[PDB]
Amino acid sequence: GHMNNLARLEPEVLSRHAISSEQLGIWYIQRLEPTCSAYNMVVAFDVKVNQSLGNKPIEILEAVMHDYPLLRVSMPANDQGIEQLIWDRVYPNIIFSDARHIEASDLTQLVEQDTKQPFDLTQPPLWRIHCYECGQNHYVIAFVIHHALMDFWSIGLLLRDVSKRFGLVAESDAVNGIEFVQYADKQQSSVIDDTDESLIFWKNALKHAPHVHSIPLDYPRPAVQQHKGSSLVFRVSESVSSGLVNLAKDYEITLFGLVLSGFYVLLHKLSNENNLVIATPVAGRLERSLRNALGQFVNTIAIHMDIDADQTLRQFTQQVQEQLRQSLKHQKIAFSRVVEAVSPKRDGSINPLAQIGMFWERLGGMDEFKELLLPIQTPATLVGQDLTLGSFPVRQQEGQLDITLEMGGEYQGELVGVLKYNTDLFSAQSAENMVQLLQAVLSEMVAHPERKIVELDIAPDYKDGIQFEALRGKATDYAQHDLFAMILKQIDERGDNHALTSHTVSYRELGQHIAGIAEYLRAHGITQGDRVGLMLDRTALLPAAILGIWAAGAAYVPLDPNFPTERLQNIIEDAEPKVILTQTELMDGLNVSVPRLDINQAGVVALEQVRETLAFGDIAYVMYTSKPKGVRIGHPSIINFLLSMNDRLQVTTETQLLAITTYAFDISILELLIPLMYGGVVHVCPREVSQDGIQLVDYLNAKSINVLQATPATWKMLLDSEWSGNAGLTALCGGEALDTILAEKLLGKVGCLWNVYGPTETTVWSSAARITDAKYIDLGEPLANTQLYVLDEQQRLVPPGVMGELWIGGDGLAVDYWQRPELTDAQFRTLPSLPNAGRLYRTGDKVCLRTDGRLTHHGRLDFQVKIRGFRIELGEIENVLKQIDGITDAVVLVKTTGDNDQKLVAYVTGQELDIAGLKKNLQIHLPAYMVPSAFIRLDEFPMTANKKLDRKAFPEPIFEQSNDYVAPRDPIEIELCTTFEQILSVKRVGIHDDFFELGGHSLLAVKLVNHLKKAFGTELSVALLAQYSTVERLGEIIRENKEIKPSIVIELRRGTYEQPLWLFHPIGGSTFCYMELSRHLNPNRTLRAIQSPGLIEADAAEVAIEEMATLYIAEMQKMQPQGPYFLGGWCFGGAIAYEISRQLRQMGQQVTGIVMIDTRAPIPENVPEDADDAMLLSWFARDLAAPYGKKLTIPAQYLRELSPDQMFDHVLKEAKAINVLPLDADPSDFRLYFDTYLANGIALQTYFPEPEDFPILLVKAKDEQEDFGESLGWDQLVKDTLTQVDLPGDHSSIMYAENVVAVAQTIDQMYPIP
Ligand SMILES: CCCCCCCCCCCCCC(=O)OC[C@H](COP(=O)([O-])O)OC(=O)CCCCCCCCCCCCC
Ligand SMILES: Nc1ncnc2c1ncn2[C@@H]1O[C@H](COP(=O)(O)O)[C@@H](O)[C@H]1O
Ligand SMILES: [Mg+2]
Ligand code: NI
Repeated sequence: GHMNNLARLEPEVLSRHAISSEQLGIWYIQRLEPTCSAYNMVVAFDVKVNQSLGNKPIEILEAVMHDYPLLRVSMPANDQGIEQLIWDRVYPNIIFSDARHIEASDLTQLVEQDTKQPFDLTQPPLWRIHCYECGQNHYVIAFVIHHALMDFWSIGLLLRDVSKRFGLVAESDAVNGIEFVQYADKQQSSVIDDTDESLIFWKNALKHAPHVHSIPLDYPRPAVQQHKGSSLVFRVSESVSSGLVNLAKDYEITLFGLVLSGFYVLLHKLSNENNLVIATPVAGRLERSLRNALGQFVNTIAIHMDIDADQTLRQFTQQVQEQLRQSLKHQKIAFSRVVEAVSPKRDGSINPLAQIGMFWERLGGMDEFKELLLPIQTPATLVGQDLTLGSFPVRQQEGQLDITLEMGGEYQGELVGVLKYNTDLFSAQSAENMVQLLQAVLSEMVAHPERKIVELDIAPDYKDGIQFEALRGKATDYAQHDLFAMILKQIDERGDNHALTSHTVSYRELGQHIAGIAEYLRAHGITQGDRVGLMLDRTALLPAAILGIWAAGAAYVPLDPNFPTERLQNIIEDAEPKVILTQTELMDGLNVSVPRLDINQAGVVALEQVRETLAFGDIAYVMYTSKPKGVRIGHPSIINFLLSMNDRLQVTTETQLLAITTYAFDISILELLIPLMYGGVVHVCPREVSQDGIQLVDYLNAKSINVLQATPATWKMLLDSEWSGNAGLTALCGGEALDTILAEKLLGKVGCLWNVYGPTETTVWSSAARITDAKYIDLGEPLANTQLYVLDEQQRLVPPGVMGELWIGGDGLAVDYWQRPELTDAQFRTLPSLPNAGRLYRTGDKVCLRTDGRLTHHGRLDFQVKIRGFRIELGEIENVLKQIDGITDAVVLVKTTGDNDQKLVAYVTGQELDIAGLKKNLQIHLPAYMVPSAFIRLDEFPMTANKKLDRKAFPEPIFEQSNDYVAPRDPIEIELCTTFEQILSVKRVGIHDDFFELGGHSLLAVKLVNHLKKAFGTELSVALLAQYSTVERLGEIIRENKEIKPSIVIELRRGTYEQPLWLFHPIGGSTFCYMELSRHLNPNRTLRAIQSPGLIEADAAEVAIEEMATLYIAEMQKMQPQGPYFLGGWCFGGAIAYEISRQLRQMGQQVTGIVMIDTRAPIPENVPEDADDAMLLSWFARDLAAPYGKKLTIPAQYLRELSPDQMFDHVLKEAKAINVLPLDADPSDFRLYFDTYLANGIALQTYFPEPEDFPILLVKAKDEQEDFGESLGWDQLVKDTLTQVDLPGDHSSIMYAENVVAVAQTIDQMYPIP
């Protein structure tokens, strides 16, 4: 053993101190997430020794521990505060392991693993040393200090002092290792009132600062931050580094000033937000008396820049330097204090106020060590007589924020930096991107110093004219091919084989039907260029009609008969068709001034006889979409589309496609034609079957389909039926976003799955993704002769990792919007930015260009996904809901409320649901900012005629503004409430009020938790309180826990006066009736109330009052062993007080007085009427709810009709339904209440004390209708010493807020305290 001669001894505390406010925040984070290593400071060395080193290391270590008290510090959390304890002695935590067998690559990983082991800041030491034997006289030494204990400036002082001790440097400055606790103490004897001019500065600085930054993430953000992260080391070139130095001097700014400005500009371009908040450390060592002190002095300041893209870099950089200069005036105010004052919404998913940092450190005086402290390895050594030090870089302090930029170092003319990134949010490829973008910003800054921020472009020199070569589609001549010729060829070749299946039509028969329809049309006025309305049912004539209309030279305009007549009529108005091809039934359905042809009258004609006359025209169809927008599509688009689709689907003679989509939706083009291009079979699915889950499942298992295309809706319908899947099926899902849940479900049921995307204006689909893993969904890669561009609002190309608007170019563009040329000219453009792109369609889709060539969809621009600044990943919320058992489908929308405020609304459908528990579920899987403010259940989500979700149709939500007040309903909620009220100084806390929203803040939480694990006697944590911030939610957690029984004593108020007032429970056993009283009593008096054991442990309620009283007096005396006692109670509690007084005086104790609030004297006359079990249960139900001002009337006669077990269930169900029992109350819990009621009843019936003269304040409820005498009987027990006051109220309401104030004040006037 390497510590054989150090020896372990028993440490004792020398002195207690405060923690500085600079330590409080880091301490709290460590206590909030115990496995956090993000504040493990590491400095490590390659150490070669000589024989002469000897035992000097232990000798020196022991000397250093003696010299600097700070190293023997612990930070335990105690009563009403966190403490800094200096121990006389600490056993050093030195770990020595054999690494002689470990390759150098692995050794680094190992040291990084080892140093991340988390500290408990309450068990010393808060530092440790890791040694590795690498070879003989060859070691790696890693020193690890928790940042709560000291800062890097301190590390420097130690490094230099300890180096001198080992004889590595000649000189060392004096180090002070005791000043910090003094500094801590003098600090926490000071206020920082909310009037402090610096505190006001930060509130103003940060008031309008966003909740969370809008950089797009790679992953979905965890509900609770786990501080996992990684680091990327990079260097800025000598050219660009020198440039920066000079540019800074060519302005009036710090180098740091410059680079920070660079950083903001980067985040501006990355997130496209103009409000940005970056956090920077400050040394916090202005007082020179501190410049040699070991300690944690570093404060964080949150700089909040407003970016004006119109600013020149020069103007803007200076604007930063200035604000930075102002902010440094107010660095004295701790970040924890700023967070307290600003009071942002607490959210366990992010750091408050700021999630991006920039550290700039150079640290002078460390001249010999400068290269030994870089993030990169250097040949630099320190040679001493006994040993040599060498560079050993290890990744350290990862996970603090979302992103932290760490800079200040320089090496061989190059600025050295470390990009730190949270690995739960960002991929490594994204980090590299960020570094590359950062590099680009600094270059373009020294290049073009006078340029306007907006005109500055970070994005890669896309020399090819494309952002990635993926986003450009394979070049062919598909758009030149003849579609008609292919189908004609198949008609010759395939012969009498099947073609359509509705009454099966052969290819030969199909040719006849095309001829016959085309000829019929020709005969009745139709020519090339005309437009034919097409109003048909899903028969075998449908595809024949399309091809017939085409062969006649005409274009068809879909008029689906299932669409609303006024919708059909609007299209017909706009499209102005020459005729409408329809069937016999439908001829005079529409009231339109447009001729109609019964397609059933078209004959069959031999194709041979009319082939010369058959040609396609230029236009294929006019398809309408969301005034009416008819998109005109030409045949070269369509043939380009179909051929490009065959490339993927590999359509063959044995292909068999179930066509289900309306021909009034362009994607039907694929389903109706592409088998006919290759000899396969189109199955025209009848509308009824496509809209009926089981009926569709049936037609699938039967007719042996191997290709199916549909929108998500149909797939969901299919899965919601008992569909066994089809492992040969090729599936296409398009038209709407494929969420990860459907994807993982589809994948397990289908052979091949395609996500397929495209607007109508670029011909069915433009791109397609072969989906293989649900966690990776995107818009795929382009079809042939198609190009995809992601542009900003300036129609410039975006940098990778940035969101923009998708634009599409290629052979797929529409001809135009039908007779809407202004619109066409606005939507179909060439762009100066893309001069080789040609004509482009502008989708109005929000698409993120990934660091990958991947396009991920984020849905439109007309749809608001912004709230309070930051933006919402609506799909991530939806994904969670769907995973909840019961929920079948969910849609989350952003909606506006009253004063231009936006809130999340979640719509759900499902078999059986409990809206109540939904919010609690989401709370523990999403960030706070992504939790919906409203849950609306629907039977079915509204669809479009296309079978997509019709978001515009979802009902507008109605928000509950304030949270409804609800009084605590059980002993746990009762204590929790009192505890909240007291700590927050809030007069009255409801069980749905949230700790932090009531004014709570992080240091208070620690107090609260400390108060609780005394009051409950178990280990509660600040994480629990963080995640469960309401009495209700927290009550649940505590309650579920079988290892925690409360005390029968509740402190309602700790006052200053010596003497407590003790209150005793009424018949029910609870102390709720005293809560409101306690709020109006003079707060200088301590109040304690006792509840029955019976409410906590089973069969524990006492049944004789005399025994009850003894038990309670013992409980009392543990807190108040002597003095004269002050007792009282409402109702039965008064009688308990009477008997307690009797026993107290038999013990020689004095009783100052008894408060009785409408107590009926314990005399025979006042005993209740005899009740059967039903009546007792009826009474209990009444008395249970009365304290809450609620009337719960359960007639004994109703109860007698039921069996006993049915009775208790009935009362329980009824009590819960008016909210006077917690929602999770088992029958077990209910028997606890009822049994206590029964016990106290029996006690009442057997208690009849002899007369006795105690000083009694009898407060009579002067409005109670039941008669018990002027004195409620007390004149028979107490003659001379009874003071009676009659006050407004009845026996119950006397204790209600309106009436109980006068009760409280009667007491305070009668039993005064200074
Ligand atoms: C957090 C502050 C604490 C300050 C403590 C002062 C430095 C004390 C370093 C103590 C390391 C103890 C390791 C040890 O006892 O092993 C002796 C080892 C040979 O062991 P063995 O194989 O004979 O059993 O032989 C060796 O491995 C010797 C290695 C010596 C390394 C000296 C490092 C000098 C640089 C100081 C930098 C301080 C930075 C904060
Ligand atoms: N696979 C897909 N993923 C996401 N959005 C899609 C997909 N396919 C189509 N869309 C959207 O659906 C729109 C159709 O236009 P509209 O009929 O006006 O809703 C397109 O412009 C796209 O925004
Ligand atoms: Mg569309
Ligand atoms: Ni050892």
